[PDB]
Amino acid sequence: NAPKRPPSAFFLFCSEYRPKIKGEHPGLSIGDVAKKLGEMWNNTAADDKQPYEKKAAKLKEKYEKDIAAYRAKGKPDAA
Repeated sequence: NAPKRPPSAFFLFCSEYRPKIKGEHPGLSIGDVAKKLGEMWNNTAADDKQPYEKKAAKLKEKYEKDIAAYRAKGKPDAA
């Protein structure tokens, strides 16, 4: 029922690095270490974006369609 926004390229990255920066930053929050990632991703390894992208992309892509397909109907239910 009603799909819920999968990863965003940066989401993969976020997960992978949180505990590394946090690793040395056991004083930050998932609001600051998050801000760090928030930026590092832009200015990450541009060739590392590629894998992250193909994954988040595939998942969100499905979503937008199945969502569009779960909205198109429900109420008019006459095509």
